[PDB]
Amino acid sequence: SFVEMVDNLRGKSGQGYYVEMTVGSPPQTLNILVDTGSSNFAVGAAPHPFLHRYYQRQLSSTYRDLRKGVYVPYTQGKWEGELGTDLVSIPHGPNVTVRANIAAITESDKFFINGSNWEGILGLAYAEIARPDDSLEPFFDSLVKQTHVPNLFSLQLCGASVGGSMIIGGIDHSLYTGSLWYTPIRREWYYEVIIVRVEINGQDLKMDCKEYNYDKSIVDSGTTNLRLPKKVFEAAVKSIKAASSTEKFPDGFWLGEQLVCWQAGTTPWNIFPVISLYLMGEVTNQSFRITILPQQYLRPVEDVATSQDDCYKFAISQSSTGTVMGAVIMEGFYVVFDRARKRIGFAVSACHVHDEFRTAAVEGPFVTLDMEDCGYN
Ligand SMILES: C[C@@]1(c2cccc(NC(=O)c3ccc(Br)cn3)c2)CCSC(N)=N1
Repeated sequence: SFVEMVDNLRGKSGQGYYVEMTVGSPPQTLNILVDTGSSNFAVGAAPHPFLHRYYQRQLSSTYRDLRKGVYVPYTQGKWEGELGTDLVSIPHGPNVTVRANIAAITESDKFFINGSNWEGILGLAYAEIARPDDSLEPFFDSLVKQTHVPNLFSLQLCGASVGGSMIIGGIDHSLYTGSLWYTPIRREWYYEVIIVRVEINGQDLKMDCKEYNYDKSIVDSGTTNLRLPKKVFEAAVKSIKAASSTEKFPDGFWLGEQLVCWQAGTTPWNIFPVISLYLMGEVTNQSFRITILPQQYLRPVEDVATSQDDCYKFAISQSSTGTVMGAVIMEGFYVVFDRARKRIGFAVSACHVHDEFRTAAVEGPFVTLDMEDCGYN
Protein backbone atom coordinates (compact mmCIF):
# COMPACT_ATOMS: atom_id res chain seq x y z
CA SER A 1 0.00 0.00 0.00
CA PHE A 2 1.57 3.25 -1.21
CA VAL A 3 -1.10 5.49 0.32
CA GLU A 4 0.10 4.51 3.80
CA MET A 5 3.60 5.58 2.77
CA VAL A 6 2.61 9.01 1.51
CA ASP A 7 3.88 11.89 3.64
CA ASN A 8 6.25 9.70 5.64
CA LEU A 9 9.09 12.22 5.37
CA ARG A 10 9.72 15.31 7.49
CA GLY A 11 12.47 17.87 7.86
CA LYS A 12 13.65 21.44 8.38
CA SER A 13 14.86 23.64 5.52
CA GLY A 14 18.52 22.93 4.83
CA GLN A 15 18.52 20.36 7.63
CA GLY A 16 17.63 17.15 5.82
CA TYR A 17 14.65 14.95 5.02
CA TYR A 18 14.20 12.07 7.44
CA VAL A 19 11.98 9.02 7.82
CA GLU A 20 11.01 7.19 11.01
CA MET A 21 12.68 3.80 11.46
CA THR A 22 12.98 1.24 14.22
CA VAL A 23 16.04 -0.77 15.19
CA GLY A 24 16.35 -3.70 17.56
CA SER A 25 13.97 -5.85 19.58
CA PRO A 26 11.94 -4.46 21.11
CA PRO A 27 11.89 -1.72 18.44
CA GLN A 28 13.71 1.53 19.23
CA THR A 29 12.31 4.44 17.21
CA LEU A 30 14.69 6.89 15.53
CA ASN A 31 14.52 9.56 12.84
CA ILE A 32 16.89 8.76 9.99
CA LEU A 33 18.18 11.01 7.20
CA VAL A 34 17.28 9.69 3.73
CA ASP A 35 20.53 9.85 1.76
CA THR A 36 20.86 8.65 -1.85
CA GLY A 37 24.47 9.84 -1.86
CA SER A 38 25.90 7.29 0.58
CA SER A 39 25.55 3.57 1.32
CA ASN A 40 25.90 3.02 5.08
CA PHE A 41 23.10 2.67 7.59
CA ALA A 42 24.64 4.53 10.54
CA VAL A 43 22.94 5.61 13.77
CA GLY A 44 23.93 7.48 16.91
CA ALA A 45 24.58 4.82 19.55
CA ALA A 46 26.06 6.87 22.39
CA PRO A 47 25.05 10.12 24.14
CA HIS A 48 25.77 13.38 22.31
CA PRO A 49 24.83 17.03 22.93
CA PHE A 50 22.90 17.27 19.67
CA LEU A 51 21.32 13.81 19.84
CA HIS A 52 17.74 13.74 21.11
CA ARG A 53 18.01 9.97 21.57
CA TYR A 54 20.21 7.09 20.45
CA TYR A 55 20.38 3.39 19.64
CA GLN A 56 20.93 1.36 22.80
CA ARG A 57 22.38 -1.96 21.67
CA GLN A 58 22.38 -3.53 25.13
CA LEU A 59 18.59 -3.22 25.20
CA SER A 60 18.16 -5.16 21.96
CA SER A 61 18.15 -8.94 22.28
CA THR A 62 18.54 -9.36 18.51
CA TYR A 63 21.69 -7.25 18.18
CA ARG A 64 24.77 -9.06 16.86
CA ASP A 65 28.20 -7.42 17.16
CA LEU A 66 30.31 -7.89 14.03
CA ARG A 67 33.47 -7.21 16.03
CA LYS A 68 34.64 -4.68 13.42
CA GLY A 69 35.09 -0.92 13.68
CA VAL A 70 34.66 1.74 11.01
CA TYR A 71 36.07 5.25 10.63
CA VAL A 72 34.34 7.63 8.24
CA PRO A 73 35.82 11.12 7.63
CA TYR A 74 33.86 13.63 5.55
CA THR A 75 34.96 16.98 4.14
CA GLN A 76 33.03 18.45 7.06
CA GLY A 77 32.60 16.30 10.15
CA LYS A 78 33.38 12.67 10.92
CA TRP A 79 32.29 9.72 13.04
CA GLU A 80 33.63 6.44 14.37
CA GLY A 81 31.44 3.41 14.89
CA GLU A 82 31.12 -0.29 15.61
CA LEU A 83 29.54 -2.53 12.98
CA GLY A 84 26.82 -4.99 13.89
CA THR A 85 23.49 -6.33 12.64
CA ASP A 86 19.99 -6.03 14.04
CA LEU A 87 16.34 -6.06 12.99
CA VAL A 88 15.19 -2.89 11.22
CA SER A 89 11.76 -1.69 10.14
CA ILE A 90 10.17 1.40 8.59
CA PRO A 91 6.81 1.95 10.35
CA HIS A 92 5.38 4.07 7.52
CA GLY A 93 7.21 2.15 4.83
CA PRO A 94 6.90 -1.47 3.62
CA ASN A 95 5.15 -3.78 6.07
CA VAL A 96 8.31 -5.80 6.70
CA THR A 97 11.22 -6.25 9.11
CA VAL A 98 14.68 -7.23 7.90
CA ARG A 99 18.08 -7.93 9.40
CA ALA A 100 20.52 -5.26 8.27
CA ASN A 101 24.02 -3.96 8.88
CA ILE A 102 24.12 -1.03 11.29
CA ALA A 103 27.10 1.17 12.10
CA ALA A 104 26.68 2.21 15.72
CA ILE A 105 28.17 5.69 16.05
CA THR A 106 30.06 5.96 19.34
CA GLU A 107 32.25 8.98 18.57
CA SER A 108 31.70 11.89 16.18
CA ASP A 109 32.87 15.41 15.40
CA LYS A 110 30.67 18.04 13.74
CA PHE A 111 28.64 15.19 12.24
CA PHE A 112 25.38 15.50 14.17
CA ILE A 113 23.80 18.93 13.78
CA ASN A 114 21.80 20.75 16.45
CA GLY A 115 18.07 20.85 15.80
CA SER A 116 18.04 18.58 12.74
CA ASN A 117 15.91 16.02 14.58
CA TRP A 118 17.58 13.04 12.93
CA GLU A 119 19.77 10.55 14.76
CA GLY A 120 21.22 8.57 11.88
CA ILE A 121 21.62 8.26 8.12
CA LEU A 122 20.10 5.74 5.72
CA GLY A 123 22.48 5.38 2.80
CA LEU A 124 20.42 4.24 -0.19
CA ALA A 125 23.21 4.04 -2.78
CA TYR A 126 25.21 0.97 -3.80
CA ALA A 127 27.77 -1.25 -2.09
CA GLU A 128 30.70 0.09 -4.09
CA ILE A 129 30.83 3.20 -1.91
CA ALA A 130 30.01 1.52 1.41
CA ARG A 131 32.50 1.86 4.29
CA PRO A 132 34.81 0.28 5.23
CA ASP A 133 34.42 -1.56 1.91
CA ASP A 134 31.90 -2.95 -0.58
CA SER A 135 31.45 -6.19 1.36
CA LEU A 136 29.13 -4.38 3.79
CA GLU A 137 25.70 -4.95 2.27
CA PRO A 138 23.63 -1.73 2.19
CA PHE A 139 20.16 -1.60 3.73
CA PHE A 140 18.14 -1.56 0.53
CA ASP A 141 20.04 -4.56 -0.82
CA SER A 142 19.18 -6.44 2.39
CA LEU A 143 15.56 -5.32 2.10
CA VAL A 144 15.20 -6.67 -1.45
CA LYS A 145 17.04 -9.93 -0.69
CA GLN A 146 14.97 -10.75 2.38
CA THR A 147 11.52 -9.66 1.18
CA HIS A 148 9.39 -9.65 -1.97
CA VAL A 149 9.74 -5.87 -2.29
CA PRO A 150 10.44 -4.79 -5.91
CA ASN A 151 13.91 -3.32 -6.41
CA LEU A 152 13.07 0.36 -6.62
CA PHE A 153 12.02 3.33 -4.53
CA SER A 154 10.85 6.85 -5.23
CA LEU A 155 11.36 10.17 -3.46
CA GLN A 156 9.07 13.20 -3.44
CA LEU A 157 10.84 15.94 -1.48
CA CYS A 158 8.78 19.05 -0.84
CA GLY A 159 10.41 22.36 0.02
CA ALA A 160 9.24 24.88 2.60
CA SER A 161 4.45 19.04 9.15
CA VAL A 162 5.01 16.80 6.12
CA GLY A 163 8.16 17.16 4.05
CA GLY A 164 7.56 14.55 1.38
CA SER A 165 7.24 10.85 0.63
CA MET A 166 9.54 7.89 0.24
CA ILE A 167 7.69 5.14 -1.59
CA ILE A 168 9.41 1.76 -1.46
CA GLY A 169 8.60 -0.95 -3.96
CA GLY A 170 6.92 1.06 -6.68
CA ILE A 171 5.59 4.27 -8.19
CA ASP A 172 2.69 6.24 -6.73
CA HIS A 173 0.96 8.06 -9.58
CA SER A 174 -0.83 10.42 -7.18
CA LEU A 175 2.56 12.01 -6.51
CA TYR A 176 3.23 13.31 -10.02
CA THR A 177 1.61 14.78 -13.11
CA GLY A 178 2.65 14.62 -16.75
CA SER A 179 5.20 12.20 -18.18
CA LEU A 180 7.91 10.31 -16.32
CA TRP A 181 11.26 10.70 -18.10
CA TYR A 182 14.10 8.26 -17.48
CA THR A 183 17.86 8.71 -17.58
CA PRO A 184 20.20 5.69 -17.38
CA ILE A 185 22.26 4.98 -14.27
CA ARG A 186 25.77 5.02 -15.73
CA ARG A 187 27.41 3.01 -12.96
CA GLU A 188 26.02 1.51 -9.77
CA TRP A 189 27.94 3.20 -6.99
CA TYR A 190 26.46 6.61 -6.46
CA TYR A 191 23.33 7.11 -8.51
CA GLU A 192 25.47 8.36 -11.38
CA VAL A 193 23.82 10.05 -14.33
CA ILE A 194 24.88 12.06 -17.37
CA ILE A 195 24.12 15.72 -18.07
CA VAL A 196 24.30 16.51 -21.80
CA ARG A 197 23.44 20.22 -21.84
CA VAL A 198 22.97 23.18 -19.50
CA GLU A 199 21.04 26.37 -20.19
CA ILE A 200 20.62 29.41 -17.99
CA ASN A 201 17.60 31.46 -18.95
CA GLY A 202 17.41 29.66 -22.26
CA GLN A 203 21.05 30.29 -23.13
CA ASP A 204 23.35 27.32 -23.78
CA LEU A 205 26.54 27.39 -21.69
CA LYS A 206 28.11 25.88 -24.82
CA MET A 207 30.74 23.79 -23.03
CA ASP A 208 31.97 20.36 -24.06
CA CYS A 209 29.35 18.25 -22.32
CA LYS A 210 32.02 16.17 -20.58
CA GLU A 211 32.72 19.27 -18.45
CA TYR A 212 29.23 18.98 -16.92
CA ASN A 213 30.09 15.49 -15.66
CA TYR A 214 33.63 16.06 -14.40
CA ASP A 215 34.33 13.74 -12.80
CA LYS A 216 30.85 12.29 -12.24
CA SER A 217 27.31 13.60 -11.88
CA ILE A 218 25.06 12.15 -9.17
CA VAL A 219 21.57 12.47 -7.69
CA ASP A 220 21.96 13.03 -3.93
CA SER A 221 19.18 13.65 -1.41
CA GLY A 222 21.81 13.96 1.33
CA THR A 223 23.23 17.16 -0.16
CA THR A 224 21.32 20.44 0.00
CA ASN A 225 22.87 22.31 -2.92
CA LEU A 226 23.26 21.97 -6.62
CA ARG A 227 27.02 21.45 -6.68
CA LEU A 228 28.89 22.14 -9.93
CA PRO A 229 32.43 21.61 -11.28
CA LYS A 230 34.56 24.77 -11.09
CA LYS A 231 34.27 25.69 -14.78
CA VAL A 232 30.52 25.12 -14.89
CA PHE A 233 29.96 26.88 -11.56
CA GLU A 234 31.81 30.01 -12.69
CA ALA A 235 29.78 30.11 -15.90
CA ALA A 236 26.49 29.60 -14.05
CA VAL A 237 27.31 32.33 -11.51
CA LYS A 238 28.31 34.67 -14.32
CA SER A 239 24.95 34.15 -16.04
CA ILE A 240 22.87 34.48 -12.87
CA LYS A 241 24.76 37.61 -11.80
CA ALA A 242 24.20 39.25 -15.18
CA ALA A 243 20.47 38.50 -15.04
CA SER A 244 20.08 39.87 -11.51
CA SER A 245 22.47 42.80 -11.93
CA THR A 246 19.72 45.33 -11.16
CA GLU A 247 20.33 44.42 -7.53
CA LYS A 248 23.48 44.33 -5.41
CA PHE A 249 24.34 41.25 -3.38
CA PRO A 250 26.43 41.13 -0.17
CA ASP A 251 30.05 40.02 -0.24
CA GLY A 252 30.13 36.24 -0.04
CA PHE A 253 26.55 35.69 -1.19
CA TRP A 254 27.69 33.86 -4.32
CA LEU A 255 29.91 31.73 -2.10
CA GLY A 256 26.90 30.76 -0.01
CA GLU A 257 28.39 32.30 3.13
CA GLN A 258 25.96 35.22 3.41
CA LEU A 259 22.21 35.87 3.38
CA VAL A 260 20.26 38.21 1.14
CA CYS A 261 16.96 39.50 2.51
CA TRP A 262 13.94 41.28 1.07
CA GLN A 263 10.85 42.71 2.77
CA ALA A 264 8.15 40.10 3.34
CA GLY A 265 6.71 38.88 0.06
CA THR A 266 8.69 41.21 -2.20
CA THR A 267 11.42 38.82 -3.35
CA PRO A 268 12.15 39.77 -7.00
CA TRP A 269 11.93 36.23 -8.37
CA ASN A 270 11.61 37.52 -11.93
CA ILE A 271 15.13 38.94 -12.10
CA PHE A 272 16.61 35.49 -11.48
CA PRO A 273 16.97 33.07 -14.43
CA VAL A 274 15.74 29.50 -14.69
CA ILE A 275 18.36 26.76 -14.98
CA SER A 276 17.76 23.85 -17.34
CA LEU A 277 19.68 20.61 -16.90
CA TYR A 278 19.36 18.22 -19.84
CA LEU A 279 19.83 14.58 -18.83
CA MET A 280 20.80 11.73 -21.14
CA GLY A 281 17.74 9.86 -22.35
CA GLU A 282 17.13 6.16 -22.84
CA VAL A 283 17.39 6.50 -26.64
CA THR A 284 20.63 7.40 -28.43
CA ASN A 285 21.23 11.17 -28.52
CA GLN A 286 17.85 11.95 -27.02
CA SER A 287 17.57 13.86 -23.76
CA PHE A 288 15.02 15.54 -21.53
CA ARG A 289 15.34 18.64 -19.40
CA ILE A 290 14.43 19.47 -15.86
CA THR A 291 13.99 23.17 -15.23
CA ILE A 292 14.99 24.70 -11.90
CA LEU A 293 13.49 27.99 -10.67
CA PRO A 294 15.13 30.52 -8.33
CA GLN A 295 12.59 29.42 -5.73
CA GLN A 296 14.69 26.25 -5.68
CA TYR A 297 18.27 27.52 -5.86
CA LEU A 298 17.67 30.49 -3.58
CA ARG A 299 17.00 28.54 -0.42
CA PRO A 300 14.84 30.21 2.25
CA VAL A 301 16.18 30.34 5.80
CA GLU A 302 13.57 29.75 8.48
CA ASP A 303 15.47 31.04 11.53
CA VAL A 304 13.10 32.85 13.90
CA ALA A 305 15.69 35.61 14.37
CA THR A 306 15.52 36.61 10.69
CA SER A 307 11.80 36.09 10.21
CA GLN A 308 10.72 39.73 9.91
CA ASP A 309 12.02 39.55 6.34
CA ASP A 310 12.40 36.87 3.67
CA CYS A 311 16.05 35.84 3.64
CA TYR A 312 17.83 33.33 1.39
CA LYS A 313 21.14 31.55 0.83
CA PHE A 314 22.52 30.85 -2.65
CA ALA A 315 22.15 27.07 -2.93
CA ILE A 316 24.57 26.52 -5.81
CA SER A 317 28.18 25.81 -4.90
CA GLN A 318 31.48 24.71 -6.40
CA SER A 319 32.50 21.06 -6.32
CA SER A 320 35.84 19.32 -6.87
CA THR A 321 34.19 15.89 -6.87
CA GLY A 322 31.72 16.35 -9.70
CA THR A 323 28.17 17.57 -10.16
CA VAL A 324 25.69 16.89 -7.38
CA MET A 325 21.99 17.28 -7.99
CA GLY A 326 21.01 17.70 -4.38
CA ALA A 327 17.79 18.36 -2.53
CA VAL A 328 17.08 21.78 -4.02
CA ILE A 329 17.13 20.13 -7.46
CA MET A 330 15.03 17.13 -6.38
CA GLU A 331 12.43 19.27 -4.62
CA GLY A 332 9.22 19.59 -6.59
CA PHE A 333 10.07 16.56 -8.71
CA TYR A 334 8.99 12.98 -8.19
CA VAL A 335 12.22 11.00 -8.57
CA VAL A 336 12.14 7.27 -9.23
CA PHE A 337 15.23 5.24 -8.38
CA ASP A 338 14.53 2.29 -10.65
CA ARG A 339 17.37 0.04 -9.58
CA ALA A 340 15.80 -2.95 -11.33
CA ARG A 341 16.12 -1.28 -14.73
CA LYS A 342 19.22 0.80 -13.93
CA ARG A 343 17.53 4.15 -14.55
CA ILE A 344 16.26 7.20 -12.67
CA GLY A 345 12.96 8.82 -13.58
CA PHE A 346 11.83 12.42 -13.16
CA ALA A 347 8.33 13.85 -13.25
CA VAL A 348 6.69 17.04 -12.02
CA SER A 349 5.51 16.37 -8.47
CA ALA A 350 2.29 17.43 -6.79
CA CYS A 351 4.38 19.87 -4.73
CA HIS A 352 6.37 21.34 -7.63
CA VAL A 353 7.59 24.92 -7.53
CA HIS A 354 5.96 27.64 -9.61
CA ASP A 355 4.80 31.22 -9.64
CA GLU A 356 2.37 33.00 -11.96
CA PHE A 357 4.91 33.25 -14.79
CA ARG A 358 7.13 30.19 -14.52
CA THR A 359 7.07 26.59 -13.34
CA ALA A 360 9.47 23.73 -12.72
CA ALA A 361 9.09 21.26 -15.55
CA VAL A 362 10.29 17.97 -17.00
CA GLU A 363 10.21 18.16 -20.79
CA GLY A 364 11.29 16.08 -23.77
CA PRO A 365 12.47 14.66 -26.03
CA PHE A 366 15.31 16.88 -27.25
CA VAL A 367 17.66 15.72 -29.99
CA THR A 368 21.36 16.49 -30.44
CA LEU A 369 23.38 16.15 -33.65
CA ASP A 370 26.79 15.82 -32.00
CA MET A 371 27.26 12.17 -31.08
CA GLU A 372 29.92 12.70 -28.42
CA ASP A 373 29.66 10.60 -25.27
CA CYS A 374 29.18 13.09 -22.43
CA GLY A 375 30.46 10.61 -19.89
CA TYR A 376 33.70 11.65 -18.23
CA ASN A 377 34.24 8.26 -16.57
C1 LIG B 1 27.06 10.78 4.34
C2 LIG B 1 26.91 12.24 3.80
C3 LIG B 1 26.29 13.19 4.88
C4 LIG B 1 26.79 13.28 6.22
C5 LIG B 1 26.20 14.15 7.17
C6 LIG B 1 25.11 14.96 6.80
C7 LIG B 1 24.59 14.91 5.48
N1 LIG B 1 23.49 15.69 5.01
C8 LIG B 1 22.85 16.73 5.60
O1 LIG B 1 23.10 17.19 6.71
C9 LIG B 1 21.73 17.34 4.80
C10 LIG B 1 21.23 18.63 5.09
C11 LIG B 1 20.17 19.11 4.31
C12 LIG B 1 19.63 18.34 3.26
BR1 LIG B 1 18.23 19.00 2.27
C13 LIG B 1 20.17 17.06 3.00
N2 LIG B 1 21.20 16.61 3.77
C14 LIG B 1 25.18 14.02 4.56
C15 LIG B 1 28.37 12.66 3.40
C16 LIG B 1 28.42 14.00 2.63
S1 LIG B 1 27.32 13.99 1.19
C17 LIG B 1 26.11 12.76 1.57
N3 LIG B 1 25.27 12.57 0.59
N4 LIG B 1 25.99 12.07 2.66
